[PDB]
Amino acid sequence: PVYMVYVSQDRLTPSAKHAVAKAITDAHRGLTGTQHFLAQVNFQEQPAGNVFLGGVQQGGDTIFVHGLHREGRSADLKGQLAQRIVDDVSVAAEIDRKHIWVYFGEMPAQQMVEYGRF
Amino acid sequence: PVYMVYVSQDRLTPSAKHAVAKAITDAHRGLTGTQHFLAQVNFQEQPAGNVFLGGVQQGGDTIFVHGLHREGRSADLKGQLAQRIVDDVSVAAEIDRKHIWVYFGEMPAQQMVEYGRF
Amino acid sequence: PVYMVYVSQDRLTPSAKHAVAKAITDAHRGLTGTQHFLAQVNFQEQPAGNVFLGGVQQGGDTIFVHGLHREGRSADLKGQLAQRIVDDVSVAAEIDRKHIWVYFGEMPAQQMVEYGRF
Repeated sequence: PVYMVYVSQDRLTPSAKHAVAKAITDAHRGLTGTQHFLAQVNFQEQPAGNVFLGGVQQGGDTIFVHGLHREGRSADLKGQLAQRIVDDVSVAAEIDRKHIWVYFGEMPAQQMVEYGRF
Repeated sequence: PVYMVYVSQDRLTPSAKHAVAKAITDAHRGLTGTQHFLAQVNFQEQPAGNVFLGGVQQGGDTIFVHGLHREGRSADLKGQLAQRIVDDVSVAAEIDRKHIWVYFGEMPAQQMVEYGRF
Repeated sequence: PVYMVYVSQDRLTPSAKHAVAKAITDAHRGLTGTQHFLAQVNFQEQPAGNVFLGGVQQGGDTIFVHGLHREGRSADLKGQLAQRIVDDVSVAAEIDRKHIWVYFGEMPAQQMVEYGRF
């Protein structure tokens, strides 16, 4: 998979970035088998105030996780995975769960090339 | 929904960022009912010159709006929504309509978690 | 199409950015016909160390190309396109092929508005 992680600049220390990457990676690994290859977590930082909810400028604690997945997993499994991401990122990023949005996009596995794939 | 908004650094003043977020949010709200919960607009700024069209470096006025939506809306409705976004962002960002690209991606609602959802 | 290109800050010189944009644009053009309109390549730079693979912080050479496409192309064609992108970006960005990830997302053409489309 690739997890694009949208966070405000400097909210995550180097240690926290590692912790959040671990939380997401371990979540994915925990809910998949040996078919799993490698999870990428790609942090995308922007200055605080670049997020608006209902038109209202936010203070910088929001995290949006956009997970790019292969097709085929059940709704129940994806639900468990999103839940685990919310729970574990909440701890790693030191934020209330309400600050976390998680969206999954699915693609045919054939058009997902990793580290020189298929 | 989540609207990722790709703009060049400093093109939008704080007031313009609010205006563009309002334009997008109001567009979505105007074409949905009470099932609508909350629209996120997430600005992603990069230095001018990071956009290439047909291999040609652009001057910084381009805006790409990547809207992440639930599945199920009609082609006609999505068309109206994209059109309204182009029209209203053109005004808010003080740019010619030609500078605006709008793409919508759709996901099963179940794998869209907002502010601690489903 | 829109190609979002996630790279580490300063890895690509202005000339290299042009070269990578050319590589991606020419790849798309080479595998499409006159129905093709215009390819956008949109560079998204972040400080080196914002990419984690299997929880391990990377040194900054990774490039993730997220291609946003219309629906309808064959698996074989998409495979050729991803392969060409990997090969040609490897040269343009002066990196080993292993550093390149390429994912394609597909949308109904009707909800892809370019430069004031449909």
